[PDB]
Formats: sequence, structure tokens, C-alpha cells
Amino acid sequence: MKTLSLQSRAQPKEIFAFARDIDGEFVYDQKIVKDENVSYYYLPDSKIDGSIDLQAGYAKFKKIPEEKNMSDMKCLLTALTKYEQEHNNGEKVNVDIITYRGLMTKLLALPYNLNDPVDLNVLAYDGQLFINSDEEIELARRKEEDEHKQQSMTPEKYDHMKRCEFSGYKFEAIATLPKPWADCSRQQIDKRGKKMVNNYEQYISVIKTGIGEAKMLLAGEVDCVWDYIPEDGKDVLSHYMELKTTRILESNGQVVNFEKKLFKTWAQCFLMGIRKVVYGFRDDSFFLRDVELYKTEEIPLLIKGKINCTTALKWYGAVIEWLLQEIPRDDTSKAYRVSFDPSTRTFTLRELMGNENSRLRNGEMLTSEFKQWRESI
Amino acid sequence: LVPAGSHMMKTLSLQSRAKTTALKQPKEIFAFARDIDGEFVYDQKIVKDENVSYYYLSIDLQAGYAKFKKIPEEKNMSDMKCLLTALTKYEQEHNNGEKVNVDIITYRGLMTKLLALPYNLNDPVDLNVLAYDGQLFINSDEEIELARRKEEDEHKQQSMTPEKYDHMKRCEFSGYKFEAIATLPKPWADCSMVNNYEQYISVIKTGIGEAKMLLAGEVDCVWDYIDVLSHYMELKTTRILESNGQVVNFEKKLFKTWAQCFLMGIRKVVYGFRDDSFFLRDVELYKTEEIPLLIKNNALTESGGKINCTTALKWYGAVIEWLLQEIPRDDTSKAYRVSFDPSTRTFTLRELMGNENSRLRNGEMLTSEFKQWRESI
Repeated sequence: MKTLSLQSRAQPKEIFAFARDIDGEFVYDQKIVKDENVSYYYLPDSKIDGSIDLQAGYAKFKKIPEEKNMSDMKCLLTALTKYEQEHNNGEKVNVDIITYRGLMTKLLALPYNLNDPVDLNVLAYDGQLFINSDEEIELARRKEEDEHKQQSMTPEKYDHMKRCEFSGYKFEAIATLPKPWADCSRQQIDKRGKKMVNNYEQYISVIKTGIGEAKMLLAGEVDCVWDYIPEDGKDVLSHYMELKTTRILESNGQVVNFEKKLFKTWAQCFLMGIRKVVYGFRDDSFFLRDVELYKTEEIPLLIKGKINCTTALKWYGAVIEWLLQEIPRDDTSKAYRVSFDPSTRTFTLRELMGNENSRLRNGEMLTSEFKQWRESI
Repeated sequence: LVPAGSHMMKTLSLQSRAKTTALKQPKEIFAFARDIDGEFVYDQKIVKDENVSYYYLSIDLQAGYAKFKKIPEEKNMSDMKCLLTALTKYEQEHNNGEKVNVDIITYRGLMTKLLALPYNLNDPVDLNVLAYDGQLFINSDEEIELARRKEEDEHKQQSMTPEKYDHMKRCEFSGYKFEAIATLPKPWADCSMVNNYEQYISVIKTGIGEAKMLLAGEVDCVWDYIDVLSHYMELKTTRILESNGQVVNFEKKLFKTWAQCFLMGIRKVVYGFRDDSFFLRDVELYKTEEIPLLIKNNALTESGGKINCTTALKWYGAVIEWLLQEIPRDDTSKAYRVSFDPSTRTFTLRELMGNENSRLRNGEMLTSEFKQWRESI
């Protein structure tokens, strides 16, 4: 086991996308993903008047079982395989690390969320590091946390919490359209507040980026398009936006808690090259009362221990460099666990058992089809 | 344990839309005709001198119904053979022995089905497509068409009274009767039973986006004299507009008429309006270019929903661009099926097996005469 002191200090572009459909199946064709799997922002000021009910339709929420909603490296590799075959001249993508934005967000946000655990699996294959959350650990963590909530909250509060979760998806539904306005039917526009809401559908952008000298492929869910998707398909990232919801702010204490969320939102968007985020603010009856659009670049200054985004990024840089330094890049006989333990506040890198390596390399992280592809090159 | 889709099939989103592009001006390059005896006429002088009608216009549109000379519908399917016969003659005699300079060769009616699709989601489409001599040839499928009309007819017997079934046949006759009573066989100065054998077919060069296309289409009459397209006119009939429901019925027809005329560069359309007793009560002249605004300004309604001609055209542009992108132009070893399935609302492109390819290339679509000609160039 190796240990990285917490005191350690060191232009994104989308290259492909994929989606999960309403039935939980994955969609890989680039054209169809762009044509019918990403929505467009539409929320006129006239409707931010307190009439929009973000808990309406809760009972028919189509919710994916959490066991099928963990970060999945397999679909990422399936999409990557297609990209390499069809758009990278049959060559492997030129990065050092392949992972999900949400996992990197956990690393970036760590210095100011020392109460949150982190557990990541890392393994070297074909000269690249593949990083994902651990299925077993994650599933158990989610189960434990929900069971704890059910047990420690009144029935009313627990149901209220579930409705808050729902309201985020509901906000996305009532603040977006499936196509540009000019290509929508009147029914598609006028009847969005009644449309069934689901969390099966996801649009996943995969970007090439990096930090310091590290090159990274990062996959992340994107909520919508702010204006349009460039016809020539260039610099599409700058056209995306995130959509969040939170409670109205009625006191100083609530504002400080909002800054903590803002930090996490900055981390998510910054890593992904997303330049805009809209927050919807709702009351305890779930009515939409205010909306605010933030530029990602200004969030650090809207935030006023003491959160420092620069320090966070220097820490993140140090973690990434450390992994690249400490994990033998061409040794495929081992797998590693990167862990942050909140009870001792230690950030650790350890070698997993051979059988854990076997599990990861033969299904959980790497797929047979991806390995066969990379072998064939 | 069954694939979600065939590995030999690709899907186009119904939401796909091309950017609006410059209007293309169609131009006639040759014509051919089918005579009263059902024989084809290819000589340009003879076709123009003997096979063209001229507009000239109580009147009972079901009169003479008893003698309607109706060609057997299985002898009236769109025929690539006659088109290729006419095209060969054109290439030999007027194009300096070179192939016509287009990407796609097909019939107007088939393209109309694609253009009108967004507002006709219950109507199936099935087209055969194949690459030959650097060009795509597109026709309906003979067997599918045969089965489909019979299927629909059985469905009618099964759902209609003998009288209403009879009423539907008289409605069909009334259109041909209107043409007969509203035209002369020659210009007035030379004029000293109803049938659907006689057809005058204009073949035009046109385009959409970057695609160049040859389209063959029946033309009803000349409005003044033989830029020949600008001298043609379409003739249609429909029931008088005595209720909102009839306005609904008319709008669907008027949109299809716009699509047909727009694609062919026909600039004028006359509708005859008839009552229950099939008396002609009103006649209205339209310019094709004014139809989209008439439809837009109609409060009554029916991308599904309100018909929008611009949206239709953007869909059509997307379809044509997609076909040209997805079907290898220089591979003559394969044939394709383009299909819209109303039950699933999916638009797909599927590679046919070798024996279907052979059937199309060796008689049904390509003729031996046409292939020998193109080879000799």
C-alpha cells in the first residue's frame, strides 16, 4: 500500500457520444444520438412565476433500478471501440487515462469534502489506465445509505427527499424540448408539464482533455443544448449546458450550503468543458420560484475548510501525476484500488488481490470485445 | 437471445433535419408516354405532338362511369424498365453518348412519399435502392406493392358496405373524368370515354442540397403551350368544403399535391370541387408556391401535428443526404431496402441478400439493354 499526503500539490473537445434509451438500452450511432437523444433548453421568463409544480407527476416517475444505474465502463468501451474503428483510423485513442467525469469530480472535490469516501479501481491495459468505481462497493454503499435514510427519517421527510430527487428530472423535462423549436409540434411544446419523467434516458458526451502532461478521455452525462448543435460538428462542447435544482435561499445559512453545491457543480462542468449551468430554485411545495444562469468560469468567484478552487486543481493534478508515476503502465498482471478513507483522512493506492484483478479484466472493467479489438490492431 | 436489430440494418431518426438550402430549379430533359393501348412511346416529337393534353374549362363527374377503361393495377406499378428505356435514348441522342449527370434516378411519386412522411405516419414506405455506374436507382418493390394493394382492398371489403365500397370506386373515376372534361387532346386550333391507360411522363433534372436527381413524373396537362415545366399544370378533385372535417380531408390532399408539384417544378394546380352527387360545383386555380402559406394560415390542424412544408423539406433533405452517405456508390455487389414501418415508427436502411440483389440487377430494376449501353460508354 502507498500513501499520498493530502498536502501534495502539482482545451477539451468532444470526440464521440453515446446514449442510454428509455428502455435502458445503449445507442451508439453518432447521428441518431445527436438527432434524438439530446434535448434543447427552453424556459421563457414568463413561466418563472411560481406556477410550475416540480413534484407534479411524481407517481408515474419511471425510475431505473439502482443496480443497473452504476457507472458502467462496458458501454464506454463499446462506444470507444466504435470510435477507434470508424474515426481514428483503426488506432487506439491517444490518451493516458480513460474514465468517467463523475469519478474525477470526486478527486477534485476531495479537499473540501473530507467526509465523503472515495473508492476507485485502476488498471493498466494496452498502455492506458482505466478507472472506474467498484461495482460491489458502490451498490452496497447506495443500499446502506438508503436503508439508513429510511430508518432515520420520518416517512414524510423520506418521501420529501424522494420528491426532491424527482424534481431535478422534472425540471429538466419542463425546461427543455426534444428538437429545436421550429421543428416541434405545438403538442410537443405546450404539453411538457404533463409528460412522463424518467431517469433511464441519458446523453453521454466523451471528451479528450487532460491536466498537466496527462492526456485523458472523460465520459460525462450532459443535460441539454443551450442553442444548437453546430452543423459542421465543431466545438460542440461549448453549446452544452447543465441543469440543476435546489431549494430557494431564505437565509445566510442556506446560502453557504448552496456554495458547497456550487463547488461540486463547478468541478463537474470545469472537468467536462461545460460552460453554462442553470439552477432552478423551488420552494417546499416544489413550485419553481427563481432561475439563474451561471458561467462556469465565474462560479469560483460566486463562492465567498475555506473552498479554494485553485488548490483543489493543484491537488487533483498531484493525484493524476501520482497515479501515472506509481502504476506500472505496461504491467497487465495487477490491478489497484485508490481509496480515500474519511475516518483517517488518508488517500491510498493499493494492489488488489489477483482474483480481483481477474474479475476486473474479464468483465467488470474490460470487456471481451474491447480486448479483442485492441489485440487486433 | 435475439439481436435488438439486424447487423445488416441502419436507422435514421424521424427527427433528422437538414439545414435549409438554396432552391433548385428543375428542368425537363426528356419525356415519354403510355398510350391508350398501354404501349410506351419514346420519340420526343411524337410524345409532344400526340400524347399531351391541353387545359380547357351541370357537369356530372360520375357520368360515363360504366365505360371506365381501367388498367389492371398489377399492370400499373411504377416501372424502372420504361424509365431506363427512355433514359438510354436520351443519353445516346442528346447527351453526346454520356450518362446523365445525376446521383439518383427515380420516380417523383416515391420521393413524394418521403417528403410527406412526417405528416403521414400511418403510411408504410418500402423502396429498393442500388448502386450502379456511380448512381443510385430507386424504385418501389413489385412484390410488396402487389401484396399491399390487395391487403388494403381486402381490408376495404371487410370494413365497407357494398355501397360505400362502390362510392370509393366512383370517387377514383371522378378524378379521371375531371381530367377528361377539363382538357382537349390538342391545342384548340387543331381540334376539328374515360381511361387511365394514357399517361404523359416528364423526366426532369433537379436536386436537393448537394444531391443531383433525375425524377420521372406524370403530368396532367399544358395550361398554355409547349422552360417547358413552367407550362405544365396538375388537375385534382376533392369534395366540396362543407364542414371542418372536409377542410381537414382537403388539407392532407393539398399538402400531397404541393409535394408532388414542388418536386417536379409544376407551378400551377387546379382543384375541382364536387358534391355528393358528383356534380362539379367549383374550380380553384392555385400557384404551387402559395400553398405552404395557405396551409400555415389554416387554424384547423394536421413532427407530427400541424403540417409545415419547410419542416417536410428539411426532413426530405436529411433522408436524401443520409442515403447518399450510407450506400457506397462504387459497390455494385449489393442492394438495399429503405423502409418506414408505421407500427414501430422506424425508418431503416437494410442490405438485401444476394438473390434479391440479383433479381433487381437482372430484370426488375436494371434492364439488359440499359446495362449494355452503360458498359459501352
